[PDB]
Amino acid sequence: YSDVPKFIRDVSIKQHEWMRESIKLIASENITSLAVREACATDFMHRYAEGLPGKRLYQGCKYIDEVETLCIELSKELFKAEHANVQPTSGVVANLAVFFAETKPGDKLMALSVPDGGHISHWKVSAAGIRGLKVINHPFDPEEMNIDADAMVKKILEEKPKLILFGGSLFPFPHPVADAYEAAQEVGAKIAYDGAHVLGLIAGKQFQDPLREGAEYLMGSTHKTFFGPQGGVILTTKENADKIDSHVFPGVHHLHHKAGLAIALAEMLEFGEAYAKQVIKNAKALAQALYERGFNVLCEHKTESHQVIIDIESSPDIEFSASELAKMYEEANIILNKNLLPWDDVNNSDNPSGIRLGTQECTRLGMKEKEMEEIAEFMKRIAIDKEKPEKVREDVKEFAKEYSTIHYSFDEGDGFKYLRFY
Amino acid sequence: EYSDVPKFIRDVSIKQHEWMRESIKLIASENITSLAVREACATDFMHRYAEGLPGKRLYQGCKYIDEVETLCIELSKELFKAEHANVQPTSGVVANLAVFFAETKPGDKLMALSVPDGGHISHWKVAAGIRGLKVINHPFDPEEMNIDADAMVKKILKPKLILFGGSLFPFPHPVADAYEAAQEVGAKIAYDGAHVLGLIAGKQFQDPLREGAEYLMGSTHKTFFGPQGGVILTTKENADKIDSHVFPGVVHHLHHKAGLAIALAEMLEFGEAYAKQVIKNAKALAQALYERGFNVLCEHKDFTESHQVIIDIESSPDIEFSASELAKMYEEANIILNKNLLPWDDSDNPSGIRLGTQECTRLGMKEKEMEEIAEFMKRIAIDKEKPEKVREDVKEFAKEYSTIHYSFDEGDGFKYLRFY
Ligand SMILES: *Cc1c(COP(=O)(O)O)cnc(C)c1O
Ligand SMILES: *Cc1c(COP(=O)(O)O)cnc(C)c1O
Repeated sequence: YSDVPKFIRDVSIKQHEWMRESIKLIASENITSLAVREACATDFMHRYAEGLPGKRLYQGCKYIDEVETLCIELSKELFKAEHANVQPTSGVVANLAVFFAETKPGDKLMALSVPDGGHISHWKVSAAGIRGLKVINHPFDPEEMNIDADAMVKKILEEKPKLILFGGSLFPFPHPVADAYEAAQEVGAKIAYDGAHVLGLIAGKQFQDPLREGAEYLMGSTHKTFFGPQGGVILTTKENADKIDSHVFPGVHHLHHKAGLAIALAEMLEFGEAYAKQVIKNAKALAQALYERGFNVLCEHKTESHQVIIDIESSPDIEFSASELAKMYEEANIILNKNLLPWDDVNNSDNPSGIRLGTQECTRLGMKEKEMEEIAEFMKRIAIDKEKPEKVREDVKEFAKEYSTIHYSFDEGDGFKYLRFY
Repeated sequence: EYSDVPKFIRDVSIKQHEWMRESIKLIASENITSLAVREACATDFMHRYAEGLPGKRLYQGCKYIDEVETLCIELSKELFKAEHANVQPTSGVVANLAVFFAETKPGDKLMALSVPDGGHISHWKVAAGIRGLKVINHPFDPEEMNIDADAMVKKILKPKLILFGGSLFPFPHPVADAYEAAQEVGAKIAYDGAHVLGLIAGKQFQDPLREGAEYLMGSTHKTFFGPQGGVILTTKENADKIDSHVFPGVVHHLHHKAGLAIALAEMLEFGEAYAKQVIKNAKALAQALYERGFNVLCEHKDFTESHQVIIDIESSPDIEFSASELAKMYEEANIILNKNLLPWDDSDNPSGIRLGTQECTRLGMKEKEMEEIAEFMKRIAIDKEKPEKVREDVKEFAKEYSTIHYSFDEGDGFKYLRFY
């Protein structure tokens, strides 16, 4: 009882230094700056917003109104939505909320299959599996990795869906939210876009542009590809002002998270274009250099995103499985995932066909083309060649430790720094 | 100008504490977090993801985490003495929702405490209107505030579920009365312990899981000093049931739960010492309250068995106002209170109010300090002393001792830490 909190402290600092020494390439992982990380630990855990500023029923919320209004207006500026609500406590809550507002049973929810680039929300035992029920797979073709809009518009056409979503876990190139609009608007099927995975790239005016391309809704997690802490955010048309704001609370919040959200949101406001551009630029040539070192990286005719896709099974000179690489990588101080590919036979697996990576956190750490071209080395060494994994850890742990800094922010601190409250 | 924003809220943050450490905070849905708990919130865990239990991730790099999740789980076992627990839920409404999704179908009857009946939202629709629907209300007794047990059992006789707990929660709900009545109609029982459970961790209020509850869900905000999130304590039969029921269900916040590890850790040790004195001081609050001549709910029953004192602000000796009116009056008197709509409320503006002693209690203040709080409220409610000059006599109190007890290391609970 007594000594365990300092033991959690132990695995905490161990965590910190591990993350400093290791480089982290993960699709869903982004780093928080010091302003927002400090701000998340403040007393804003104390109170609650209980709905919107000016609508409270609880007292002492006065400052919370200011910060919430500030980030609402900030995102209203950034993503250029005519409405925004920052209340969702996570991305999945944002999903559940925009569903609960924009859908009921009455069938189709159109989204990617899980190995096909889906994420676990829309399908059952999750968001809209809890709400919408009624799910259908998106016409994803594995060769050029993206949705084929023809079959999509067809399914939307004769088979008459009431709602359609875009975005996902596997997201190499912008999904056709533009071409789907005709049939979607025809049947009375709304268009929503989960921005989470790409949420930063769109703020930096790269990749896709959902709202100008006809999307009525855009929502997602602020902790991935965007500098914010853990939580969700919703952005939409201004006729939904009284709708989605109602369907959150009782759809839900965590106020410290919203504050850090605001700070990181302004970091994204000022430094976002440079950041995002640098991110995709940190992606593409990483994929190329990785394709030089003998891997098989998919979309060889292209990625416009921050995430990269590798198929290990078909990749020769390796002849390993995905997790087979993933583990040794994890103890090599280069950490990625275990991820399915649309080619995968069936899904019950500890060992898929390949791996999916991302450049975002390293970019916030400052890494550029040279450094990721040097990431290609550490990556390649274990698969082809296959010299000792833990041997190159003494090399790698002394590599990433050089950048402790948080870039594309207004301050340069130590991102892996641990601060003693006691 | 964006360059000036991180300076903005970190001012409003260092002012935030500054308000709350000086102000006396009576809001019952809120609590103070210890430095040990608060420290883990800033850690790199903010960036991570871990899948179910124990490790079983579809990602990697969780090597240290597969242990810490298990640490929170064990700390939720040997504490509540529960056969199983899952600390993964990212919110009280997330935990609650995962429970509603666990055993139910759309259309399945769910017996729960209604909002006008004096219970929290998410028990009734517009969450709880998401997957399963048709929620029915417990028989209530406006006179003596509680559930009505006889008519409860008679009413059960055919639901799918039974729900207890609420934001307005004066008295322990009759779990045992609805226990044997639940099983023969093929229903189950889920106790929502959000506003209580930390008290149950300190062995007070009631003992739901041993009173027959097959699910116990709770928020780590209310009556739990610690992070934001939910927690689900259930039978060992339901282990992988609820473990799987969420982690497709809601996708993990690791920094917070890393704080929850500490939270539980000190919850085992100091749980009783905190829990007893919570109510023992709260009854001093209520006793002074009535000894001043106030009109307060359950005048006979000592106005609560819980941390929440409920004053009817309609038909009160000095009002001729809204309840929310006096709420704001005390608000800028730097006494932080909360609206509570009473069962006789036909609504923002309530008949009642709800007062927690939690933030005052973890600070380690006792009965006569609660007498002081009472007197502070009498400064306004009675003698019509200006709330702003009274605020000076408010500032002397909570600012005097700002250090929280009942954890391990006593620092300033509101102490601000500059990062960069
Ligand atoms: C990545 C992602 C998440 C991640 O979990 P959070 O709830 O955001 O913490 C959730 N939902 C969607 C749609 C995502 O893409
Ligand atoms: C207090 C309470 C909650 C709180 O959950 P949040 O995560 O804070 O929104 C939920 N349900 C009930 C029944 C409660 O009493």
